[PDB]
Amino acid sequence: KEKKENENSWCILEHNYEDIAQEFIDFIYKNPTTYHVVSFFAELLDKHNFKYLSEKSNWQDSIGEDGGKFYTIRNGTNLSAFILGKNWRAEKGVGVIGSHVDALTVKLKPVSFKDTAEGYGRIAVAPYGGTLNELWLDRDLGIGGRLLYKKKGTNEIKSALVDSTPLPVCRIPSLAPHFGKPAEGPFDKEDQTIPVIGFPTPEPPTDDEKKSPLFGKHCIHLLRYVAKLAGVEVSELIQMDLDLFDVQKGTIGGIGKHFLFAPRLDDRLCSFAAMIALICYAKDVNTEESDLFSTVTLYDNEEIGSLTRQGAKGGLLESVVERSSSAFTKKPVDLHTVWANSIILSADVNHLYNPNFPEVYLKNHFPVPNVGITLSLDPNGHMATDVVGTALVEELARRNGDKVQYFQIKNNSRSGGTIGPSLASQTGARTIDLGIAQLSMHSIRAATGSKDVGLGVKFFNGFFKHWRSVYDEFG
Amino acid sequence: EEKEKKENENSWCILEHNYEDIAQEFIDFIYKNPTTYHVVSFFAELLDKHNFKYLSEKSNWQDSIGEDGGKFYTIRNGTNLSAFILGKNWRAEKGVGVIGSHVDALTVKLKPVSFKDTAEGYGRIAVAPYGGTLNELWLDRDLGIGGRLLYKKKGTNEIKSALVDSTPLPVCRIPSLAPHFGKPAEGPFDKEDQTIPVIGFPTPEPPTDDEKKSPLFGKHCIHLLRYVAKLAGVEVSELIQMDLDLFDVQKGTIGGIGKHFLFAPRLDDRLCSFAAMIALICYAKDVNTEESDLFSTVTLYDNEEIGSLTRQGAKGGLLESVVERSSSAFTKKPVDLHTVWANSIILSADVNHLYNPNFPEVYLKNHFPVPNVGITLSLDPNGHMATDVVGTALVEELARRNGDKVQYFQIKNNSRSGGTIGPSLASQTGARTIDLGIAQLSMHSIRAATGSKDVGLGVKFFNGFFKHWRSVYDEFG
Amino acid sequence: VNHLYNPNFPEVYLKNHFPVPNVGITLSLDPNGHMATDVVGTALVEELARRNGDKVQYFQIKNNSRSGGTIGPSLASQTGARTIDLGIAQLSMHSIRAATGSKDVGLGVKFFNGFFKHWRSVYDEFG
Ligand SMILES: C[As](C)(=O)[O-]
Ligand SMILES: C[As](C)(=O)[O-]
Ligand SMILES: C[As](C)(=O)[O-]
Ligand SMILES: C[As](C)(=O)[O-]
Ligand SMILES: C[As](C)(=O)[O-]
Ligand SMILES: [Zn+2]
Ligand SMILES: [Zn+2]
Ligand SMILES: [Zn+2]
Ligand SMILES: [Zn+2]
Repeated sequence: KEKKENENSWCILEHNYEDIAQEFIDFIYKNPTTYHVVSFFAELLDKHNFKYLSEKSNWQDSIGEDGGKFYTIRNGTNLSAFILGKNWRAEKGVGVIGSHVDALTVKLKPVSFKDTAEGYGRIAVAPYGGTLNELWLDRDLGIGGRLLYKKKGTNEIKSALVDSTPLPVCRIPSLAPHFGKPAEGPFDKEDQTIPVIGFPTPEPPTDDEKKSPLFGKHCIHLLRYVAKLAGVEVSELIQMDLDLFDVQKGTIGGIGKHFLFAPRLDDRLCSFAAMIALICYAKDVNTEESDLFSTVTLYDNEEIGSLTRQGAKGGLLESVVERSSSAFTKKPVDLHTVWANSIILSADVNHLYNPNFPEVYLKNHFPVPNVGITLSLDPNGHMATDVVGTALVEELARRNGDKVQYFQIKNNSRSGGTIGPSLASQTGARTIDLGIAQLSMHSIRAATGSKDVGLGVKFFNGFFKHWRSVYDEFG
Repeated sequence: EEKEKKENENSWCILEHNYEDIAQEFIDFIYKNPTTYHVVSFFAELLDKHNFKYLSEKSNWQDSIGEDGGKFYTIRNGTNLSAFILGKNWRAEKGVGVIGSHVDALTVKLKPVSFKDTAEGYGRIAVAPYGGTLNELWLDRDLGIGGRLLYKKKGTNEIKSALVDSTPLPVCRIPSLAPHFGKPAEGPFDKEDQTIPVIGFPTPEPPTDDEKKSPLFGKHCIHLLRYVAKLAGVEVSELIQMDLDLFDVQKGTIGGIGKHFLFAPRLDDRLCSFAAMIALICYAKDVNTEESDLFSTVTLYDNEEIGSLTRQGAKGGLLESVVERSSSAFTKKPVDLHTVWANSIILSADVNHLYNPNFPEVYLKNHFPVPNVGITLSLDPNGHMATDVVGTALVEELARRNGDKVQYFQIKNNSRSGGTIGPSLASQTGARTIDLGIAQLSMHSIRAATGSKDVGLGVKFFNGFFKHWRSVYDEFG
Repeated sequence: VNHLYNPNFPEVYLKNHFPVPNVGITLSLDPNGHMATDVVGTALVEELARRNGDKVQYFQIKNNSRSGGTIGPSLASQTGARTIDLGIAQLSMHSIRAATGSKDVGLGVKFFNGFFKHWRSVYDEFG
């Protein structure tokens, strides 16, 4: 009864879109940084019997003839989960959803220390992508991310995740418009959009605290705070990679509750939907009987162009498929044949029609809320989508009872790029760019349809179930 | 029971050095009372609980105030409130101790006709800015709806009003354009065509014959009228008119790594209004009006953000009216109001500007305040503030006596100043008027900041003002 | 090579994130992908330096400035391996005649020699 109720809410089997929307909101709120997001999905995969495999060891002794359910992680921010059926062969190919788990944020600088300014404590930070604009002003900002530490009297460097939520430790204060021209944006990202962390009154550093490699690089108040959050000493902190982020919890909104308002939708929205879809699909997959290879791979650094080891161009997908297939058959695998028979969904959020800016949306080529997944189409290589991929997705949706929408830019407009073209050329596999549409992409707080999380999960679940069968129609 | 009563006084009136509780009450106050109508209603109910008697403006007060004086208040337009305490031994020569503040805040109003046609299925509402809103700070914020409905129950000729509030439901949002689209996504944005709140995306009941009998049918979307009617507990047909705000529903919070800050919407000037009213109530607890020789008031105005020239603003004269009517009813003999006002002190209590360390070039050295220190005097030699040398000296003397700290704000010579009600009240009364307030960051933002101790420190200062202004002003004679 | 502080152009250098002459190797840090350096790489080099007796400096651009890109991101992407962008800092990069510290060549050799001797042992502490 409880297991049947959980399957209905998570996998939208009983037509319940409210619960999955709430779980997405909870997920975003409880996992503010990329590190937290990858850790969330790792814990989720563990609970559904996926086995963690380390990149640093050869997989031949871990994967055998029976295949199974597995995942791996690179850099703590790039994760690939996969299901390998016992009866898989090269000609079956791979069914891939590729998304990104990085989101626009603000990073503490390597030295965050700033002199007090008339008593005000501030921290030196840097934008990750196009942040530190007017939308980041006057927002409640928490602090969180990865601390590296070394326990006193040991040599090993370990990792801890920290999160100030619900405490907003800082805020970037707008200047009152009373002052005139100085209060008009845009504002200088180095000199003007600086987080204000406190205003301390009249303990100084102890001799132990000074033994920290981070002493002098960050304010002692800050060091003590993150040390307390992680349950370690200040002296033990060696380094850190911390974000500032909006601590305003997401919510269902609109007068008819048609919307979901939440931070960091790009692209944790599709990443969540694809991952939940994989878990739902995996519940009814017996890997002893399956002839398929399925994966969701989640990348870092897409917002800065994907050219890092943990981004799409770093090749985790390709490595996973090569290592899995070599261990699985213990014999030479034709990876060119594998990728020639594969489909990659490059699942990245696209743009909902904004009725206040009709002039930038292409007629007949914009999505609306609460309908279904949106294909991203572009004739100049910004998206990897082609005629066969469009037809495949439309065929798949007709079979599974999903609706499909279009996005394409106006000829006089401008397009962003996704990981899709990178994945397509790296593998040689047909790649389809699509995703869950949203308003206000790259704002500190964005919006999508309240049913779109659930509709997304339904479509991706349908993909894993039927992509192979549908693609065989084209052969 | 008795210990809880002592602990309650200690929290609200900061008698045990407890600044955290009063900071939370302020946050709760802002969150639960999003519109000017709610704020005045909150204070009206607070005043009732501490034995202030409501007096209608519409009737003469000669029968309601007698020789013993007492604790009273009145309301104009539901948005302009004056509470006062009149002593049995008050005379014209004692004057009046006034704190004047404003309860209006920058907001977004629904237009008289909010109805917009659906735009590719999107529901939107037609709105207008109240003061300098509908800018980039208003984009991508969770907006609730609330304010005053006017209604007429079926089978009656009584027009009555109800306050409504969607909180916690954000019914709409003003969506920014993604920067991917380029130049169209760069601000500033047109306040009529571009910053329009998106309220829904409905899917496929039509209006009934009874709903069509509403005066507001056709003026607002049927979904909206249904919603506000359900909140008010009335029928759509009964709705006569409405005056509704859009506002940030994000609840305020204590913040900063050492909890030195308070982040909240609509601080200008509900921050000083709250602190002054609580100070009045705290002071009032230990005042026997049968023995007191004082006349004390907090008067809260509307429309200060639009220049105060309305009947419910400072230029409408509620203060002057209250003092004239009360004193006439009190003595039942000729009161010389010119002597009254010549012996009075008016604190024009309005928030001023905390030093912002990221814009040092706009703050005057030695003339800016910092958080968690105390009240800030607003000084200006060109008439933007009413503060003069004697008023500065009075406040500094008051503070030294009561153990408060005082800060300064004045603009740089190459900068520009806001204007408060202070000059208006000074001119209208002829009384010495002192502009001061609790300083804040990001005034006119949708979400501002002040110090976490500053609510309590304001209450403390204003309480000392009521206790000691008369004695201190007597030093200057 | 990365950029030594030029005292005639203070306005383009980020406080606490510039190197000076004759101290040691300089880490190139950038949160927008111009360099491959990450938090673990930073900690590795600092650990390695502490063990070998080398000094480490930082370079990162101001938020309102501009960055060059190195081969680092390419090598990290092509291999999948953790990559650390660093170098010996110089003045007047891309001039026909540039400048560095007179000790910096030797200090560079000493640091790189320490890397080959000890990188495996130090990186094992992160495992
Ligand atoms: C004119 As400015 C740099 O204060 O936005
Ligand atoms: C670089 As993108 C398509 O995630 O805005
Ligand atoms: C460039 As515009 C008028 O869309 O802010
Ligand atoms: C017009 As004002 C002094 O309340 O910003
Ligand atoms: C392209 As370069 C970092 O060698 O100046
Ligand atoms: Zn993006
Ligand atoms: Zn994206
Ligand atoms: Zn104002
Ligand atoms: Zn004001």
